[PDB]
This record gives sequence, C-alpha cells and structure tokens, in this order.
Amino acid sequence: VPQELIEKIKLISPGTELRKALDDIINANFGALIFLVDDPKKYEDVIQGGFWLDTDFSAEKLYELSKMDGAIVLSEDITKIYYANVHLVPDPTIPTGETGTRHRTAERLAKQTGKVVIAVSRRRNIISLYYKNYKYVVNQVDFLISKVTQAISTLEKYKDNFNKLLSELEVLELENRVTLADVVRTLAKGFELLRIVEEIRPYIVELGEEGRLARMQLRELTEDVDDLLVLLIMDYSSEEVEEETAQNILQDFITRREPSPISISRVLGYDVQQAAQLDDVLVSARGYRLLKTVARIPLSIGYNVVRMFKTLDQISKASVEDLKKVEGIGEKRARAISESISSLKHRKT
Amino acid sequence: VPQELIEKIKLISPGTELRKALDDIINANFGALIFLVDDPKKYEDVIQGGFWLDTDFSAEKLYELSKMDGAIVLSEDITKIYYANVHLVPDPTIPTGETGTRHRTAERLAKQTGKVVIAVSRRRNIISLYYKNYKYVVNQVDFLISKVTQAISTLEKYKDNFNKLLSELEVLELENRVTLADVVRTLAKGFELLRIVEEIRPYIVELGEEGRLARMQLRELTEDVDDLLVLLIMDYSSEEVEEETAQNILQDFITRREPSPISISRVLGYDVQQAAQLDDVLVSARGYRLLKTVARIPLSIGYNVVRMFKTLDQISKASVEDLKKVEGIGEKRARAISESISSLKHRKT
Ligand SMILES: Nc1ncnc2c1ncn2[C@@H]1O[C@@H]2COP(=O)(O)O[C@H]3[C@@H](O)[C@H](n4cnc5c(N)ncnc54)O[C@@H]3COP(=O)(O)O[C@H]2[C@H]1O
Repeated sequence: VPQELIEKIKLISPGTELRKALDDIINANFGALIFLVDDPKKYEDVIQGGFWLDTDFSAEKLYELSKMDGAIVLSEDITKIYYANVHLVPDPTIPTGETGTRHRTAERLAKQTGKVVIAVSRRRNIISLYYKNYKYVVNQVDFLISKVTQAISTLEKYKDNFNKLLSELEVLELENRVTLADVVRTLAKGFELLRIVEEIRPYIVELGEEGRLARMQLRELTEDVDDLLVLLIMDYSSEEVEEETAQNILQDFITRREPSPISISRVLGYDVQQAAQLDDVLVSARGYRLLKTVARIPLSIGYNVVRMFKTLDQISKASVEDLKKVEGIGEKRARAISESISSLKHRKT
Repeated sequence: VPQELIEKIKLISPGTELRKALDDIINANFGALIFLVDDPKKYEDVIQGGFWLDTDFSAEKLYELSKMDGAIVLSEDITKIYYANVHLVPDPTIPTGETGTRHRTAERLAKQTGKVVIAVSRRRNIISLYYKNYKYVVNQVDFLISKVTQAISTLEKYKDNFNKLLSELEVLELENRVTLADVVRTLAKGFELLRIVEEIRPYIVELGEEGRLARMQLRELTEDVDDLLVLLIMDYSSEEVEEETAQNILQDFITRREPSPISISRVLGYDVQQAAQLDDVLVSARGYRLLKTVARIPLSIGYNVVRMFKTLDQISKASVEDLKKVEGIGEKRARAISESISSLKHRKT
C-alpha cells in the first residue's frame, strides 16, 4: 500500500469528523458519493448542477446533505463543503471494473482527476475510497476489532511457545550443550511471531483511534523480541556477524524468505540439506546476548569481549582481573559480567 | 376572506411552481416548513443555522431540499431560495392554537413577522398557510374536484327547476294571469341558484388552473340569470324601480337577506303578511324583460314604451303606428316589438 494512498486513508479513519459522518450515513442507510478537490473552479467540467455552498465542514452538515440525491464536493483537507446534490460526470471512456452508477462514477472520476472520491451504497456498510488508480475498501470497527482480537490471541500463543523455547535454550546455552536444531527452532518461532505482527499491522492502522489499545497490546507482547532475535543471530551464526547484518537477516525472514529449518540454518552459514542433520551440529553462543541483555554491556564493547574470549563458555571461565584485560571493561563491567553469569548458572542450572 | 390573504393563497394554488413542489413533497411524505421573506439579512433573530443558498428557485430544488430536517426560507415572490435546513425560532410567548412543534412554530413566526409561513406534516396531505393572524388550509385537487363536481350537478338541478318556473311564468305573463306568488317563486329559485354559485366560488379559486373547466361550466349554466332576475324585479316591483336599484335588490338576496316568499314580496313593495296571500295578489309585467331580451330594446328606450303603455299587456295590443308614437322607436323597433310579442303569444299560448 503506497504511502500516497495511506495518507488519504487516514482522512476516513476512526477519529476523524469525516469518518464520524460516514458512520452516521451508513447507520441511516443513506448513500454517499463524495469528491475531494481544493479548487472547484478547475473541475467545473465534471461537476454539474447542485447547490454552491462554500461553507465550513462539519460532520452534521455532511450527514444532512447526504439525505439529498447526487454528490457532495469537499476541499481536500476536509475543512470546506463546496457543493451538494451535484451530478458528477467523468469521462465514460475511462475503463472501470466497478458495478453500479455510483461506484463506476467514483472510480472514473478518481482516475480522471487524480483526486479522492468516496462511495457508500445504501445497502452495505463499507466505505470505498478511490484515489488515482487505487481502490481501498475501509471496514467498520467491529469487523476490524474482531480480526485484530483474534490475531492478538494468536500472538499470545506464539509468544508463549517462544518463551518456552528460549528458557530451554537458556539452559542449554549455560550448559554449553546447544545444537543447531535448538537455535533454529527458537529463531523460526520468533520469526513467525513477528510476521503475524506485520500482517495485522494494516488492520491496526485502519482502526485509527480505535486501535490505541491494540497497539499497546502488540508492543507489550513483542517488546524486546526483535533485539533478542538479532542477538541470537549474532551469537550462533557460522562466523562473526555485525548487528547490522543480523538486523537484515531478521527483516529477510519476516518478509521475503520463508522461516524453514533448513533455510534458517543455511542463512546462518551452515551447510545442511536435511532437517535431521540439525540435531548433529553443536554450536556455542558468542556471548553477545548475555553480555548485552544481562550484563548490560554495550554491543560496541561486547565485540571486544568476544574478540578475546570467542564464546560465552570461555567468558564464564574468566575472572574479574582476566575480564578487565579487555578494552572498555573496568572492575564494574568485569563484575557485572562475571556475577551475572555465575548467578544465572546457579539459578537456571 | 380578506383580499390580502387571497393574494397569498394564489402563491400555492394549482398551476404554480411552488404548488407543484408541495404536491411532490406531500406525495413523498416529506414534511415542510417554508418561510417567505424579502430581506433575509433582517431575520437573523428568528432564523438560525442551516445553509445559505441564495440561488434561483425551482420546484425540483425545493423538493430536494425538503429531504433535510428543518425549514426552507424563500423570497416573497418565489424567485429565490435563501436558506435550507434552518431552525426557526419565533417568540414562545406569542399565543397559538396549533398542535405540534412545526405548526405552532409556523403560526408564531407568521404572527411575529407578518410574513407567510407554509407548513406540511409528513403524514397528512393538506397545506397549512399562515400569514399574520390568518390561517388557511389548502386542499388537494381531488378533494376540491369532488365538491365542485357535486355543486355543479346540484346547480344543474336548480337551473332545470328555474327554467320550468320561467316557462310557466312566461305563459302567465303573455296571458296576463300572473300572481305575486308566481313571481316570488321564480325569483326565489333564481336567488337560490346564484347563492350556490357564490358558495362554490372559493372552491373554484382554490383549484387554480385546475378550475378552468369548472368555471366554464358555471358560466354556461348561469350565463344570463342575473340579468333575467333584475328584469323581473323591474317588471314586477310595486313601483317603478331603476336598474341599479334592481341589481342591488339582487345582490342583497344573493348574500345578506334570505329568499323567503314574504321577504321577497316585502322588498318588491308589497305589504303582505302570510305567504297564502301571495296567490291573492294579481300583478302585471311592466314589459322590460320582453322588450330588452326579445325585442332587443335598450332599457333607456324601454322606459319610454312603459311610460306610455304602462304594461306588457297593453304593449302587446299596440299597433306599429301606436308604438311609433314613442320616443326612440322607429319603424324598425316598432316592428321588432310588435312582431316579437305576437310571435311568442302564437307559439307559447
Ligand atoms: N421544543 C420541543 N418540544 C418538544 N419536542 C420537540 C422540541 N423540539 C424538537 N422536538 C421532538 O423531536 C421531534 C423531531 O425533531 P426534528 O427536528 O427531527 O424534526 C422536525 C423538524 O425538521 C421540523 N421542525 C419542527 N419545528 C421546527 C422549527 N422550529 N424550525 C425548523 N424546523 C422545525 O418538523 C419535524 C417534526 O416535528 P415534530 O414536532 O413532529 O417532531 C419532534 C418532537 O417530537
């Protein structure tokens, strides 16, 4: 959905006075055909008859005017009502796949002038917005809320399985018994989880102000998942990898590439052709995840720590004095690192 | 019914563009509250909100605008539509005998402003017109046509009886055997016939263009009745009476006074007590009726003939030579008088 169309869709999203008027119109089963233009004079060839109003916009005014047949013309910023009861006459030769005089008119006029035209039939509860060559059907809140609520419920389920996988991976990581299969399984679940978020995004945007709670729920459920996934990529990829490369790996699996076991392992730098092989590849975390998340060690400085020790296992075998031999690590960083790892190994294993 | 009010009625009578619109409004069961003013700027105290239109009036525009709630404001000559969807706020203290917000509003505004206010309820088919302290309910054509058709059919009956009484009196006149009862009976039916005409007149006016055939029918039926009644009064009044005085006698019995036997005989100049005495009084026609309607002799000249011969009876016995001794009667008029009378006697008696 082009950013261009997205901007127009906001004009009729829950929260706007315009949308408030369209909802009333739908609730009353009145129909509507609205043409948005800033300079009516320039479009006098497509606008016939009706009443010249040139008055300040209001949702109540639009609703009342919609009781009359014909079309209403508003300024593009929806601050002025120019005409009411007009006959819109776009070029008949313009191709259109719409049905009925009202929708065929709206599409042709939108294509012809490059402006927005809103159509609402009396029988249905949807709002059809035509811009240029785009057509976007806007749904009622009830339909959206239902879809969004089910998606959120679905996400809770994915997140729960994700936390179960992560907790088990945590134990293995601390015991240095991690296999490629363990990592791949955790990443795949994390990728699948973030995909759902991406897919439900448009519904939430279309919800406008009625999507505030939904946004809060999504944020609470996926708060630190992206970072966590990036750190897993950095900790288990075949060879050293930057936070940028990892972040890119994440974006690829959430959209383009499909999160399949082999595909994920392959992108991580492992040469595998069968899923069964995964349980045969032993891997060791570099330590980035634990250093940043638990030890609260900045990634930049973390590269230094991994530079010297290579793996979390070797980092947990170092002492305060030993750890301080790394640039950026003082008695404080050294303590945080050492104490945080030792504490986890005692509580988790 | 005041003339200043009859003028306003014409504004919504069948045939006008305004009435065409109101008929449609009624057919669609839309309601209507129309305010007719000349200077829109001067009523900012009773007119609130709505849309300023200042556009040319048309029946279709009014109809379309009546779909919205509220009132419409038109110019007094029905050439412009000033406002639509407005809230009318007349003084609440002004007395009103109307029921419902719309009609109470209409009567108050008309009284407060001295202007015309038209109200139409959604459920009923009558147009209520308010002007100053007047209220006139206009009916649909179908209701008016039924009443008018009945009245005409009734007039046909009275006219048929008038014609029979007239032919009977004609015989009696030619034979000089007329009694006051015969005269009064004929005049009575003639006064009753013209009264019916007077009572149906407002129905005819209210029919507007749709009353053309009705008017033609009333004219054909009562054509020369008035003249005939005036001539009878002149021929049978106790003492010589001027035409104007006869016409005034007619006007009175057609509106004010009641055409009862004794009453008519009284006004004719005969001192009668009981209606049974009428058959006892013998009277002789002066001759005006026959001289003017049959001999085509102007009243100014007929006076001369009566002045000399005194009665139709004597006139019928006068020779051409005798008649030519009268001022205004030459060989031509003498022949016409003599021949027209001898012809009637031969044919009728
Ligand atoms: N001051 C008041 N006191 C008690 N009830 C009140 C009221 N004001 C409004 N209402 C109630 O609301 C109903 C509908 O109001 P509405 O404006 O839609 O629909 C109205 C309106 O479009 C028109 N109308 C009435 N008075 C008007 C006024 N002063 N100015 C402009 N339009 C008026 O006639 C329609 C029907 O009138 P109706 O009385 O049958 O129906 C009224 C009445 O039952």
